[PDB]
Amino acid sequence: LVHVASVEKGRSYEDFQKVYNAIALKLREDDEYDNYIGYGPVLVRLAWHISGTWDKHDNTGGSYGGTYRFKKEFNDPSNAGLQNGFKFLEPIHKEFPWISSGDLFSLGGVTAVQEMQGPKIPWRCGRVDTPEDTTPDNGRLPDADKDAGYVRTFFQRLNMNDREVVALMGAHALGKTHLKNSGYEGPGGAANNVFTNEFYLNLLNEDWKLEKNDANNEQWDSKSGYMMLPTDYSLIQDPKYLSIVKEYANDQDKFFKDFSKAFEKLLENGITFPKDAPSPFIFKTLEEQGL
Ligand code: HEM
Ligand SMILES: [K+]
Repeated sequence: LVHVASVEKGRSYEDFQKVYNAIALKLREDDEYDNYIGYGPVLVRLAWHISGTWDKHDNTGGSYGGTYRFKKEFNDPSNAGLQNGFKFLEPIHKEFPWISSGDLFSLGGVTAVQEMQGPKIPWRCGRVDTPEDTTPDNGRLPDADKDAGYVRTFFQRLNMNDREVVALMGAHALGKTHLKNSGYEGPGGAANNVFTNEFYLNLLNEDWKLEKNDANNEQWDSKSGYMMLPTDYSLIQDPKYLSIVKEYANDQDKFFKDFSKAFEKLLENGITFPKDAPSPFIFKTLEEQGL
């Protein structure tokens, strides 16, 4: 399988900035979602989920094909709750029907991150919608009740090393877990719709208590009222992951640069960008544009 990036015919930077702006304005407007958290977090998750089905071994899955739009994928148990981000984006796609699905799902995550004060994430267009049959089977997304070895191993399938895994996990500072969705409940910090290194700080500074939740699943609960999944907790159990946690707890910039590189890589996995392809775009946030 080779998936070559193909620019939406005759669209340029300016065209994409517009899609961005549309997402951004809508994020601003629909702020009541999930008790005032907003749709930022769910979009980040959407982008990650359409991208994590990737398999470095045969090149199946990944964001290119926009397969999330098909039933098999959309109904994946691991994607429970993502339907809210889809619906959010739907009117957007209607406004700009020439964008591919993969491009839109991915752009929304980038947009989400940046509007939430995160770092700038360079983004590339060119994903192409593929047929129903290119839809990966369910089961390629990770489980939350495991440990550091699982995480290490899981992530390797995506070509991500230790440093990338830890940077990527910091997105867990955002949003929260929802019982009806994954059998987990609670946020992991206080700033859950602003992008920061909070995840790392919480992991190192709170006093976590293992407990079983209403769904009969274990989770690490803190006095402050926050939670961490076993997989999140595992970053402090592994000696190699811990030193990285500590690095990010200490320097938000390092965290931002690393996250940026990794998120882009995650969203570009499985895609071949030809030689003449435009460079990656760096979108202006609403604020940078005075909108
Ligand atoms: C071991 C790896 C991962 C596991 C097991 C995992 C599992 C989960 C779980 C169980 C939830 C809660 C879903 C719900 O009930 O609504 C979730 C939430 C979240 N996931 Fe992950 N995740 C991991 C990797 C990542 C990464 C790499 C990203 C992005 C870079 C991320 C982004 C998030 C976000 C932003 C939310 C909050 C969603 C919301 O507030 O609706 N996770 N994760
Ligand atoms: K969270």
